[PDB]
Amino acid sequence: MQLQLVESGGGLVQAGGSLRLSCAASGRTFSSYAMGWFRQAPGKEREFVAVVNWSGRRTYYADSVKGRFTISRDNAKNTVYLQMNSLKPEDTAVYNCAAGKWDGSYYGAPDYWGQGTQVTVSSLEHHHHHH
Repeated sequence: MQLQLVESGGGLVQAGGSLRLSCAASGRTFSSYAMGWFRQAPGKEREFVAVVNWSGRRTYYADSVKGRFTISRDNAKNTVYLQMNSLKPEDTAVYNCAAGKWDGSYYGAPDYWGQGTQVTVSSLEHHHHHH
């Protein structure tokens, strides 16, 4: 059998806003795996955004999204969540949940990967203030 990841909770929100993401995990026991959120859309491949172990014992964050992103997961209810806070206009991308063996090598080739959840962050900070 395979590990089925179903991404959801994707939507549009303004720059400086926040959005909660979801991921329904089925197939293989994700409690035997570590899963990470990767993204792509503006000239991008699946880039390291965040990674979490099933326990929540280890959380890893990329400098682009660090301090303002957080991962969570209910192992009993088999559902993962991604708390996006203070979304910069650059974060407009489809986020794919990708699980398997985490090693150390930064060559981003996962064992399992999902469909992808399209999130948008409304650009233009707008504040001219004064000239």
